Amino acid sequence: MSASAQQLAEELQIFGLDCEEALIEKLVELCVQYGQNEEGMVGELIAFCTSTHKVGLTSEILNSFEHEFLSKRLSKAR
Repeated sequence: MSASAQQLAEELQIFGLDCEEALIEKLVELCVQYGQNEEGMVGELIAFCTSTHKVGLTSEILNSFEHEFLSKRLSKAR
């Protein structure tokens, strides 16, 4: 069951979040694993990209985003 990469990609184009399809699908995997809407996965990632100053994203940035924000607040682990 997917969160739909084509709906997530429409938000990345507003904020200038440069990703390939393999990095767009990485946030779809988080939306599906966490049971969470993509406006969180796109919106909270901007703060991380601002703090690193990076204009483009990597397989390392979207891997670290799980530990930088998502695992810190998870309700399923309580």
